Amino acid sequence: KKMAFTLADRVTEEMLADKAALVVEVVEENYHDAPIVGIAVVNEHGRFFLRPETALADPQFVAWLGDETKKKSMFDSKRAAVALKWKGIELCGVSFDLLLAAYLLDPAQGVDDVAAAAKMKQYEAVRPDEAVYGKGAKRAVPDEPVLAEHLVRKAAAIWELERPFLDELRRNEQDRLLVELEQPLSSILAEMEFAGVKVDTKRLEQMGKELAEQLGTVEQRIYELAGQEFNINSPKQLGVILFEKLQLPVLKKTKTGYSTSADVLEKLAPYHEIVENILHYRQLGKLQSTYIEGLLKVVRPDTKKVHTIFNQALTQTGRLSSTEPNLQNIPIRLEEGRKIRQAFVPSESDWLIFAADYSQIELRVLAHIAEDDNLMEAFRRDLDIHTKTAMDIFQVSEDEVTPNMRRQAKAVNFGIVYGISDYGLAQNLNISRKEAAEFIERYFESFPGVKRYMENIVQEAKQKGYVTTLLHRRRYLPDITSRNFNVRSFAERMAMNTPIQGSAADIIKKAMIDLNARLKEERLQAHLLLQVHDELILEAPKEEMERLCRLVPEVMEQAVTLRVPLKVDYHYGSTWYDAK
DNA sequence: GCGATCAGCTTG
DNA sequence: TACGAGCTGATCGCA
Ligand SMILES: OC[C@H]1O[C@@](CO)(O[C@H]2O[C@H](CO)[C@@H](O)[C@H](O)[C@H]2O)[C@@H](O)[C@@H]1O
Ligand SMILES: OC[C@H]1O[C@@](CO)(O[C@H]2O[C@H](CO)[C@@H](O)[C@H](O)[C@H]2O)[C@@H](O)[C@@H]1O
Ligand SMILES: [Mg+2]
Repeated sequence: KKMAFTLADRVTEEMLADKAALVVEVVEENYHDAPIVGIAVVNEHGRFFLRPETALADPQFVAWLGDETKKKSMFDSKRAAVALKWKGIELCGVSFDLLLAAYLLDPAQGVDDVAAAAKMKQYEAVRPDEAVYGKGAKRAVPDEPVLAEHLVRKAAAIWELERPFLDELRRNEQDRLLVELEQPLSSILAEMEFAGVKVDTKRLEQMGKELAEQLGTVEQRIYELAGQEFNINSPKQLGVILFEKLQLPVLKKTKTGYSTSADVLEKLAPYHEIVENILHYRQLGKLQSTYIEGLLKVVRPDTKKVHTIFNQALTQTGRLSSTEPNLQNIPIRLEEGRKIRQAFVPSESDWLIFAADYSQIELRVLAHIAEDDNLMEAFRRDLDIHTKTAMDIFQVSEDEVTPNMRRQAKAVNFGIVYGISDYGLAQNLNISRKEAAEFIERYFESFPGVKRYMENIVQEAKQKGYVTTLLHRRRYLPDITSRNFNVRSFAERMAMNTPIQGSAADIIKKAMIDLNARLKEERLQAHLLLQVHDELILEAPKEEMERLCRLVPEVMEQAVTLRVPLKVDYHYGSTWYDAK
């Protein structure tokens, strides 16, 4: 049965009620400076469809959109908010976002459209977006009659589902998580994405030229050592050269042929000079393809800025993800790649980049949740946690901790946060499972509180069916009861890791909200540009640096109060590279 | 021809 | 290569 609605030619008072489900449709996946194809409003007076050119030109409608007292319920309000920002229109009063609500109730459902969220409450009177718009090269905006009914059905679904979703969130003790954390954060992310980050394209192009020369040199050296030319970027062709022509040892395979992963080549390095060259070729090749050419592809030709999109409703732990471009995986570990960051610069003259990061937030969160006396004391003394861990597991004094010992203790700490297992640690340190098991036993002997916590959280996941974070984020773990060892073990590691990674996510999200409130109170021009899991990157006038050096760390350290202190380091400079 | 999947890389 | 992510070149898919 078709859904009734008015296909209006002009905006009317009835369409501007103080509460409504609103749909501002942006079909392009990347909504930056993208078209709004249609608008639907459902309220107490009825259902309406409005053409964008008409509604967005209407003074009354624009005023309604920007009136905080006129409440709107939507799905993915950030998409609408940003598309509107590009048009110079402010969207205010969004009191409910169905996408974020669904995400909090169950991140595993992978809800990415209204139909998916609605199915959670047995509501199916709305079609999936893909069914209406198609996918890939066949994607397109349907004729008005089809488009209009779809937007109205989405608005109608949002109108009907708000109460049931809010009711379940309340039962889960997640009502504040949605209203005081995720929704306010959505507006902040919208501002960050819209602001964008300035790129020194001249610098990038120059780097690309130098890289091209180096790649050519290494490429030729590879063919010389191989005795022939081949596609180095072809794992299949490479495997033939390495394991057949050069007779290198086969220590691991894949599916179609031999394995040539970095971990494999690193071990084969001692056998032939060609290996080190292949690894170098791959390093430079990634910089060229992704961080030079790929980046330049998404830089806006007019402003020279990149506008990422932070997916706020994707990760299973509560973290954000970043795309087109992903600004959360810019090289930094190796100096040659780190130089890439010299291309990310302030957007205005005489401004600087300011970066603040939490020091060991995951292990500090673990100390707090596990209430481990030894771990808490370690952070209360602000000790080098990896050196401390080495001292404890190897039973030696600080002066007796060797570099190799610290390195292995650090690996143990990573394993503890990820969800420890002898195989995982053995694989990472290239040692036997038995040896790894001994390291783990020693760790738990020194941190009995952490041991109790890991045992208890797995038991809790089985009893309740899910685990939670500090601010009540939830993750269901049905595989925790599997009779298949591998499947169950993966779920157990998720039970151990999610409260840690997820609570750290909760904390920085709250820090972002608190920070923006302080920046506004102080009327600073400084603003957030990026978030990279445990760090915040801002840009501001050089004249604001001293104030930021005190303000940002304080706000981040005070976001929440734990049993141990939170510590934040910070740096600033002329480019992202220099904010070190 | 196209798009989906594999294998490699990058980050916290 | 453990936990959580995204991008790109090569290749198995077959319409
Ligand atoms: O707008 C972001 C929001 O949209 C979803 C779909 O509901 O993802 C779409 O947009 C992303 C950004 O362009 C794309 O990466 C993704 O492929 C596309 O489906 C949500 O996942 C996200 O929260
Ligand atoms: O030996 C107990 C020890 O094993 C773990 C897995 O490392 O859990 C196993 O034993 C539990 C019963 O004590 C089961 O509930 C669980 O399903 C099984 O994998 C640890 O959690 C536990 O400390
Ligand atoms: Mg850090």
